[PDB]
Amino acid sequence: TSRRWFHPNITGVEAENLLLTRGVDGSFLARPSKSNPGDFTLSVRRNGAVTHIKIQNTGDYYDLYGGEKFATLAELVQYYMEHHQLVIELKYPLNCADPTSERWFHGHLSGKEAEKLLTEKGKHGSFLVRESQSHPGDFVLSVRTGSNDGKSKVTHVMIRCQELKYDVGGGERFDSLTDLVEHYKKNPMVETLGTVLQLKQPLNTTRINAAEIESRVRELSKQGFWEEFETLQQQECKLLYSRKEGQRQENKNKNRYKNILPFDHTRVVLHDSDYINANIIMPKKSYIATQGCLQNTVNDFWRMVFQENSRVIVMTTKEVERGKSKCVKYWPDEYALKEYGVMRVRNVKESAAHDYTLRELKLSKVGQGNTERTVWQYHFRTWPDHGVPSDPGGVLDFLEEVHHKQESIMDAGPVVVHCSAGIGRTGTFIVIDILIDIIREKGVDCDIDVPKTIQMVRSQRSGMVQTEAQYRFIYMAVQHYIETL
Ligand SMILES: Nc1nc(N2CCC3(CC2)Cc2ncccc2[C@H]3N)cnc1Sc1ccnc(N)c1Cl
Repeated sequence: TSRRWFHPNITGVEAENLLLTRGVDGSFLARPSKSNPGDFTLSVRRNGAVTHIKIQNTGDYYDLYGGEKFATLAELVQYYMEHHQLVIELKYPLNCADPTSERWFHGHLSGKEAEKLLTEKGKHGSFLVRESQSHPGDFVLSVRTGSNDGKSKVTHVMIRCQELKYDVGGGERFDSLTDLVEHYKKNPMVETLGTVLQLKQPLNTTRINAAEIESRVRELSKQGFWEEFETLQQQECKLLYSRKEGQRQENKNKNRYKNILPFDHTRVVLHDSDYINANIIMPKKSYIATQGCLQNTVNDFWRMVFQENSRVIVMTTKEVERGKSKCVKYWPDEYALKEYGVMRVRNVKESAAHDYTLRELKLSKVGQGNTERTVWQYHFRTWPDHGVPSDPGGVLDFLEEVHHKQESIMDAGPVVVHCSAGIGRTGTFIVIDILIDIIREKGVDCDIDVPKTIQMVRSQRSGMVQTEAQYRFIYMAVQHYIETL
């Protein structure tokens, strides 16, 4: 679908005027808050007037004031538009023409730099659009078709801006670069002598050699970080997979947050009553991304760990933060034995480090003493209440220990990771782990692609990695890991 209802570069005044002049009753857009940076604003028109509704994100979920909690703004907007009541109606998305957040748009990039990138990083059908230095307000579409043999080339197409409309010198005049690019992706320009200018994929400029991380971070820090993140966010509209199972009446009470649900195609199905709010994550270590246990899902959590042959649990929340319950205690006190339905757990021993507690747990099925296995619970305890850690050292040291534990156990199943909703902190830990894993195996001369890896994880559980602050912290963690090798 589209995410054109998000306006990245708009003020609250510009939004009102846009809704009052170019919209009607039931029209809406979403945008950054200017008065609460890191937060967002749903701007709706009702009775010839505009209401601004605050969306908070502190790292766990998108909290809509007077509404529900959501994994993504796209899942939020799909929920309300599919009247699934906010009464205030989201009827008519008001579309953004600003190309800032398209994968293929490179703003004030030179034709020199453009041609280097396309030559080095481009393949057949790689394209980009950039501002023209020559013709202020115009753009250049550059497309590669096919490094020594001249079997490939770069064609440059001038895009004219005339009275707010865009064209390639003839044919249709479009209201936005996006319209122009979508048209010629569907109906490719052909050259006099036969060459088809296939716009097959945006040029990849996010993949870097690992050694260049410090360099890429310095570039992103002068602001490139915000551009790259909001471009990733715009791609979330491709990940609106079904979560039907999590919406069944008998499964509603098993979700910590009603509208933060596992995708059907990657959910953990419990065999031998089949449902848990948990997804398999495959990047080679694999993972289970899940929520903090509720009182009524502790039994299901242990059925999942047993079934999946999980030998390591990563908990990235306290039980209680800012006086709110994030996760029920699902482990026995040290030396104690508990039964959780058909699953029996002994807490064999706890060891405390600064940033974490390790609990050595023995898990078996009641009735069958031969089913016993050790499950190691790494409980990270120093994650801040607001934002992300100032230093990644504690998280990297933690993950290094988790990695060694997992590697030490023959045929260990996926690593269980959870926070509250199991999308923000959980996503952040899992993406750091996957990226470091690559560098650990394939060495400092390997390619990493942070947004590609996040998009791949977000295809398996909604909204994995919640904030720009987490996105920055992932880059910082990968940089620190590279700097100490
Ligand atoms: N986060 C992403 N960033 C980019 N860059 C960086 C940001 C800009 C587009 C190019 C550069 C720019 N420069 C100036 C102004 C505005 C802008 C942005 N539009 C491209 N794609 C993604 S998402 C992505 C990547 C890799 N793989 C998959 N699967 C996915 Cl979804």
